[PDB]
Amino acid sequence: ELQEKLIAVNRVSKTVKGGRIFSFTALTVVGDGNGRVGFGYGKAREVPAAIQKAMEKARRNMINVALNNGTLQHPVKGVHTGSRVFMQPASEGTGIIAGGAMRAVLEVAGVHNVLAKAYGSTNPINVVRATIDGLENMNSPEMVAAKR
RNA sequence: UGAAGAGUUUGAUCAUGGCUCAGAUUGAACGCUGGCGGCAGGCCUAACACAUGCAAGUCGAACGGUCCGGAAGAAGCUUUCUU
Repeated sequence: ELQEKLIAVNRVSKTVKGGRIFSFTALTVVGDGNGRVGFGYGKAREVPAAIQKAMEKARRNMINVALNNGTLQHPVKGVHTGSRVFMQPASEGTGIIAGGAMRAVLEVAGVHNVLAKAYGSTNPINVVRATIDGLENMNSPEMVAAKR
């Protein structure tokens, strides 16, 4: 069934009036591997409490990547905040060559081969979004033909 | 078939910006730590000054002598001497 992947976890600390309250954050990637992905980022006092809460949010917000022979349709360049992400399809026998933040989202996405890179800001939280955003702008011939 | 950087300016944030960190190479070394074996390699600093040996000779089917070697003579032997 659905498969999860922990991108990264941050301690996170804020100076609240009365002392220091700690709240852990966590980036999770839920995906079956045949065309669906899900990014979640929830907070919690405990690490596991955030991990679980994150996976729940990731499964609530999923997208459908139109995979084609273990690859993507056309190249895309998503630009979230200061961060930037680019994607480019590649023939078989290539391998998911990209950042851990993107690869983890691509592996579960079902993508078998793809070339990518991060530009501008490289924030792990901003790159994942730019990644899922680019996976949305993705279109197929049937879509471009039907929508036209 | 080809592209994942990070740390440091704030009380905190973003932007700008310089510095800095692990990579490969160099006819080297010093500091402290030594067993062995293959292969490879050695003044990257004063073209600073240099002891000593060595770094080009070979031809007599070009021509007269000396040195080294062999053979044959005048002699009973030796000296000497000739071809």
